[PDB]
Amino acid sequence: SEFITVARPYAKAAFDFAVEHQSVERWQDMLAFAAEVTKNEQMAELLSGALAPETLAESFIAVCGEQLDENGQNLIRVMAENGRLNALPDVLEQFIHLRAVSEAT
Repeated sequence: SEFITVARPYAKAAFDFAVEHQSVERWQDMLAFAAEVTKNEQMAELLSGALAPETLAESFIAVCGEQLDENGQNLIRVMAENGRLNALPDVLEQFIHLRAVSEAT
């Protein structure tokens, strides 16, 4: 039950500025740590709250840690607002490929 179609643009838009802001190297952890915590059962429990997007989004920013880019924190919210916060790995996988792409072209 993946949602790469939703992560395609989420990871793409975040990767663009990540390259312009030279954060790609540091952002790499932000995506990994973001996908690492979302894979935790308890994280899914908080993510699949009673129809509460701000609960899973804000709780994620707090559980993920303040070490998040302004686009990274907003990305989690935008993912929560659209009910796609669980698609953190879809964005991570797309980012890994996007990163490998820019390194070659």
